[PDB]
Amino acid sequence: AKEMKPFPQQVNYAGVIKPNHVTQESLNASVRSYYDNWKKKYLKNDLSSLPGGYYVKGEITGDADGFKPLGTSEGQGYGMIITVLMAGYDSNAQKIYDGLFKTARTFKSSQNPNLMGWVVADSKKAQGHFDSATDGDLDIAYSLLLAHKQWGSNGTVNYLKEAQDMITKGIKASNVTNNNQLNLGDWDSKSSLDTRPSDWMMSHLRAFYEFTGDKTWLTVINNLYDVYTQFSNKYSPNTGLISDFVVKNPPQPAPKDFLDESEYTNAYYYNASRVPLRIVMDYAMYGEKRSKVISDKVSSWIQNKTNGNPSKIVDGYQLNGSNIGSYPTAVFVSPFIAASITSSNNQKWVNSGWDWMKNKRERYFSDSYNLLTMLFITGNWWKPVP
Repeated sequence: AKEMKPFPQQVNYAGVIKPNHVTQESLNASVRSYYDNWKKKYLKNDLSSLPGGYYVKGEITGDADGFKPLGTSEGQGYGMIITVLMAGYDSNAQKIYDGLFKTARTFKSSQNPNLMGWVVADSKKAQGHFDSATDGDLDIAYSLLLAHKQWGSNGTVNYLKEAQDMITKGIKASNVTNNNQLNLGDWDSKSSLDTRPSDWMMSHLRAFYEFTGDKTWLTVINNLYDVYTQFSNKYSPNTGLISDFVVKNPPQPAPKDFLDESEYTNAYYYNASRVPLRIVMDYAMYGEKRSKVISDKVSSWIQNKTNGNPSKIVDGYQLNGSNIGSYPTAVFVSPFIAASITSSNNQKWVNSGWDWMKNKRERYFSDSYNLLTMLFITGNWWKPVP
């Protein structure tokens, strides 16, 4: 109710193309439909330890210090952005969003209280028990800026103030490093050189700058672009890809089994699969030329690699382009499609990719990121401006 940016905003960002063999109404309809399916399967509000609290059902993870993980802050972030964007279509959007925010603040980090602990577990003891994960807080904080522009901050929750506190007292204080990179979480060092590229949400950082006036975010953006290029020119000169995790300076791929996540932490794997969308959005929304450069390189490589067939994309690649994965999943495919929207000569590829993703349902991770990608490439992810 009282949406100032009701769905569908269907914006047309300069220099970018959208799938064009279907109408905008068809694009919007595909998104509405995907959302209803996503919401029904993943949006939850059954926490005995937190009535009125919402979260996004993640995959059956391992033992989280004895607790049973139901979701993560990263899922919380995806859900919160999705929810605010669908406001206008989903009449219960603000109620759901405030419920997601309730969970995010109740399950605050055990280190920096202005951030969210990365695990959602149905227990009072788990509330304020876990430390943070940088990407979760980045999406959550960003969602608060969207909420502010969507409903204003005069109601029950002061979206803008909450955003500013989270951005400055949380993310900047604990995650922005001394050499202006982004560390892995509030448990990580202020001088840490360990970083996760999928955390380089350039377009999010632009908004942070615009809503706080803190130039710190601009210097972080510029440094990260420098780091990306320095990294790629040496380790991915023919693909433009980046690894799940990056370490040291000059930046280099993290070793295998980094943080015990997987043996491919040194390559373009599940964490990195999200990077193409995070980067391209900066060019689309703010016209950053460095974003278009990085996007076109990756886009052209993947197109040639699959001979223009998105169904040939696999879930994982070595930095030199050699296959690691074996099948097409949305978290990998969709971002590759989004990274292709800055060049009009990729229209057919964008059309084929859209057809592949629009109704692709599989699991929490791919589905959630696919919806975010779909929202963006259809012009329904508008940008918050003061």
